[PDB]
Amino acid sequence: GVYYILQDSPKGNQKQRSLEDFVVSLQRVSTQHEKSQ
Amino acid sequence: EATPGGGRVVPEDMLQTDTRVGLTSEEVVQRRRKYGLNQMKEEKENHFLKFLGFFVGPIQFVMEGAAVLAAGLEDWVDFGVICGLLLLNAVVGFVQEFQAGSIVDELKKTLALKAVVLRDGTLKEIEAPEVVPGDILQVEEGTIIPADGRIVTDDAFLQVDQSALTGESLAVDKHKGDQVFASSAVKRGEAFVVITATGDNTFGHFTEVLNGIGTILLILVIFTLLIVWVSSFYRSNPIVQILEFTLAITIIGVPVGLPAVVTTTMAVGAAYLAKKKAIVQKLSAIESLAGVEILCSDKTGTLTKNKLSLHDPYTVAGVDPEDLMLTACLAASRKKKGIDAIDKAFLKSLKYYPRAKSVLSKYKVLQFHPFDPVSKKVVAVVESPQGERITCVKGAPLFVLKTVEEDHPIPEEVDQAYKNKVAEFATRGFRSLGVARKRGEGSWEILGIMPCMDPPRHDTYKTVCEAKTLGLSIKMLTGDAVGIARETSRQLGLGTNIYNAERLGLGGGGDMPGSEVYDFVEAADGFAEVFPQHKYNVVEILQQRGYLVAMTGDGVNDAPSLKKADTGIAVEGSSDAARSAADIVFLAPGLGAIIDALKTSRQIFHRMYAYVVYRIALSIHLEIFLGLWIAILNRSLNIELVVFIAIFADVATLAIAYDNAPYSQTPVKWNLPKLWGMSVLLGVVLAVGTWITVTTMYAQGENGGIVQNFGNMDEVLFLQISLTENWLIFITRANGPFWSSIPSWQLSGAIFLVDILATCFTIWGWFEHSDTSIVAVVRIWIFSFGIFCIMGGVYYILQDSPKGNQKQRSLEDFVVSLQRVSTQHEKSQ
Amino acid sequence: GIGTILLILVIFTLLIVWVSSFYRSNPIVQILEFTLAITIIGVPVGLP
Amino acid sequence: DPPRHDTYKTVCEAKTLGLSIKMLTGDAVGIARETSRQLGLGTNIYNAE
Ligand SMILES: Nc1ncnc2c1ncn2[C@@H]1O[C@H](COP(=O)(O)OP(=O)(O)O)[C@@H](O)[C@H]1O
Ligand SMILES: Nc1ncnc2c1ncn2[C@@H]1O[C@H](COP(=O)(O)OP(=O)(O)O)[C@@H](O)[C@H]1O
Ligand SMILES: [K+]
Ligand SMILES: [Mg+2]
Repeated sequence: GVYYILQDSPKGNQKQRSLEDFVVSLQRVSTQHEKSQ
Repeated sequence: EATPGGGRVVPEDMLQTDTRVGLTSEEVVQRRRKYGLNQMKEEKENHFLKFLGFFVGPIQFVMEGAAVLAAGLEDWVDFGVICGLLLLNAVVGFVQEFQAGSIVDELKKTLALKAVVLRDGTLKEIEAPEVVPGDILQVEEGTIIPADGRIVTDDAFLQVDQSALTGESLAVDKHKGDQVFASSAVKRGEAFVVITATGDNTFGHFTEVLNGIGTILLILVIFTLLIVWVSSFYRSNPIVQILEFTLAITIIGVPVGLPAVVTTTMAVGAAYLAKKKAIVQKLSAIESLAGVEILCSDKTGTLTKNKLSLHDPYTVAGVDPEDLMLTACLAASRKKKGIDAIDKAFLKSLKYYPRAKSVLSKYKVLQFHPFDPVSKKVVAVVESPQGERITCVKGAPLFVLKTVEEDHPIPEEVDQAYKNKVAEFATRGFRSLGVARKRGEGSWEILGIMPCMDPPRHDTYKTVCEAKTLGLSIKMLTGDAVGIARETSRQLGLGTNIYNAERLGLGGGGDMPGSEVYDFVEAADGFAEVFPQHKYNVVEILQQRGYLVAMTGDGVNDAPSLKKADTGIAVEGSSDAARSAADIVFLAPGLGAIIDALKTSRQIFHRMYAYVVYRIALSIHLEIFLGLWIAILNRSLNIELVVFIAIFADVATLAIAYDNAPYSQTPVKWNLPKLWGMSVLLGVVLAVGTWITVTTMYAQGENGGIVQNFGNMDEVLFLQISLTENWLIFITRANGPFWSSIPSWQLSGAIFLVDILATCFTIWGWFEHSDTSIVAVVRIWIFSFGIFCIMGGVYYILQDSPKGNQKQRSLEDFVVSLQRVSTQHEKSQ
Repeated sequence: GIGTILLILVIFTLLIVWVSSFYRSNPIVQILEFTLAITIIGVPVGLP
Repeated sequence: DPPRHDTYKTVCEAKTLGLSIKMLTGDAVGIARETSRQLGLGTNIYNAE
């Protein structure tokens, strides 16, 4: 009975969404600069 | 002292009585004041005032008072053992200092700034100090000026790199007859120097941690002594017994030779590193290298070889069918003793039939602008048999077009093909070089690109792979364009986030918000088209985020970056100034040597940290055992036994500097709060074990507790303390569980011998009045092993994106913005 | 990791047993019997 | 007008004393910035007006 009793959308806060946005943005700007106008 | 201190015409103008090339007969010079005047030779090899120096001090005075207050030389039991301990500490300290001073000088010898003077023949070079004053000198493009003095009559300007002894960091361009300052570099130039004031008017971090640790240990010993003296005053103990107690606690508490053995560990590690072809400038660079998190290394010479492969020059151009080879080789310095890596490949690949023999004849050079890093472009003006002034230009493929944009300005037919071909050779991992020629006064044809290629070193890929497991993050620095750098990153598995340095904001920004230029620099796999100033800016930015940066320097251009970096690494083939400004000088090429030195430095730091934790843990252990036992019960260990406990802690420690210590998988640093927490907990565990041992004999009598048949409290405590204290080193010198790495035979033997001696002490009891049973020592060994296991388990259990909040990003943005507005206003509309 | 933590638990139990036997001055044979029983029960021989 | 021969080291030691020296020049920004570079005073010079 003890074993049975204890047996039991944007997935991000500001930090997580900011981190993913930064990752994708740095990828894009790296590509953009690498194009070298 | 200028005129009356060894300077006048006969060491000044009698120098310039011969030609430029020639020097003979250092005659009777009467004074060789050359070897770092009265610094290393000061009181040469005293070798006997260091020995007595270790016999005088605060603790040594306490031991002398102890040895005197033992009724003088009445009996050689207390006096003998106390003087033996004092002599052992003095001898160990002397030997350790001798070893540490006899091996840091061997690294200084292999790194001295050798000085070149040219005589009648091709004299090789002169070892640094033993050069006569008032003698010629040849300072050549990044050499530390060996001797102070003035320039020779020949006309040329050398830009001396200053702010090492003066203020301004800009070009200090002394031209003729000015005061050339010793121990200073030359950014560029070719001049000769006359020596004046050959030795006159020449105008780490683990040590501080050790000093703080020693101060806190002194505080702890004073607190224990205060407890002992107070508790003896309440019991009205005679002064002699109080003095015995305070002597025992002084012996156990203050570590006599902690900084000495730490410096010995550093010196042995530095010697081992120099064996691995990595010479360390200052002994503190070991810890700095162990702590680095980001290694910003130049691609050329470190991540790739300096020999280039040439693949089918792109001779698809206008009227010019094959002039690429001829005009490119026209811009060769052809010294073959100071030429760079680029120059060699042109000559080695001159297997051209039509004119390669006739192209190197009569093309007399008039002007030869050297390769300027800010321009990435070498420009030469030479003569031709036709009489024209062929001004060859060679550099980055885009920069040559930027040069030729004036005449024949950017035709769409050729410019598009040129850009497409340079992009294609970037995709093929080829370094490209463009050449433009000047026949007349109004002709500028574009010749084409030269697809050179320098493959990465055969050990570079796996070295970079393993460097990611070591916690490092390698940031490549290329003067190449972004495409070549990105293809090299793909080849090396270095990740492809390469940003042009000028565009990103290193220096004059491109209105990029300051909070995000720092973020881009921090999370960047490389930096293409980098100038010398961008290196310093990258180092400055990366340290703001809280990193320890190791820079790969080579040449005089990156000297300020090497100084600013936490660990400036002078790579193979560096100039004298680069290695003088660096922290570690390497005599082997490639990133493999750097990573091996990193691992070795981490091992050395692990040895140091393990010993420090050992020493302060057993100090806390034995002080909070003996002081508490004196306070509670007015009893303490026999003075001979406690002296031998101290001795055994100086025998199992002269071997820690020589063992197979593992290296951390992450950059290692002094976490002083965690160090103190771990050591206090280990000492408390040891003290609890010892208190259990003694309270067993209180509970069940002197020969009935932890002892089975017979014994005595003092020798049993001696054995237990010795075993549990010396075995503590096996758990501090490990990554996680103590059974991970096998200790070296030296440490294991030195500790097992001490354990055997302690066991013999207990069995025969030859410093107290009774012996101990052979089964009692077995039980003590079992209990000590249990304490060792629980202590090791405690040690093992407790062993283990924008990097900013609003405040940090705002601060970085404000810094960059104020820099930009200062520049903007300084422009003054 | 689980085996390491189980070893730590067995060592803690053995330390309790040895300390409590020392305070009672048990003969070494009885202490060895106790430690053998707890070694047998504590460490799982064939978990992995 | 060259800086005094003791000025550079005085400014260097003034940073260890906790001070932060702010120069005030009636000169233009360029001359002030070059003087700051000479003296090791740091180059963030703003026109007052
Ligand atoms: N001696 C040279 N003559 C002409 N172009 C050169 C020379 N050395 C380098 N370059 C070109 O300048 C760019 C990079 O030079 P650099 O900044 O020297 O690369 P590294 O800094 O990695 O040595 C590349 O386009 C390279 O081909
Ligand atoms: N007596 C003067 N006659 C002409 N111009 C002057 C005179 N004194 C200063 N100046 C100029 O005025 C500007 C700064 O003057 P000032 O405000 O006097 O500098 P400081 O305040 O540092 O003495 C500089 O351009 C300087 O050359
Ligand atoms: K440094
Ligand atoms: Mg380079």
